[PDB]
Amino acid sequence: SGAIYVGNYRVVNRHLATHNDWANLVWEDSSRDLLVSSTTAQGCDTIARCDCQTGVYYCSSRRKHYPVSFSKPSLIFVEASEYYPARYQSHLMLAVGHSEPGDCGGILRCQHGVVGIVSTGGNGLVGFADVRDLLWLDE
Ligand SMILES: COc1ccccc1CC(=O)N1CCC[C@H](C(N)=O)CC1
Ligand SMILES: [Zn+2]
Repeated sequence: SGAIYVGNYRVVNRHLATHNDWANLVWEDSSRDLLVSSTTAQGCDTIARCDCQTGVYYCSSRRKHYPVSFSKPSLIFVEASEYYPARYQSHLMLAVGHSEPGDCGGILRCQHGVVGIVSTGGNGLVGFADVRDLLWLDE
């Protein structure tokens, strides 16, 4: 689990969004595993606007942060799960690192701010949904 709180927005994995997220929906994209909802309180986070390919993510299944080198956001095949049919997930970045299903929502950051959130993984890989292209989160 986990979320990004920026301005009056909450960014979560679409497959983990709550009834309240859907009732206050701003935008969602099943191909990216992202959902953004509106909030009343001002958020705690800043979004990176950069091309970094190194950063640090939080891994809840180890209670630790790990440094990672990750690929540029791209269209990557993701196998069927309880949450989605087999499909290409867009704006996804892969890295070598530990992840388990409950790790979704962990934040990846670089020196500029929040880069994205854990969305996929397995077999020593971890995949992050990028949010750096969502310029409207900043206003
Ligand atoms: C952290 O992810 C993993 C880690 C280890 C093993 C498996 C996973 C992947 C995983 O749990 N899912 C469920 C959530 C949907 C996701 C997606 N974004 O399409 C792909 C499949
Ligand atoms: Zn950066």
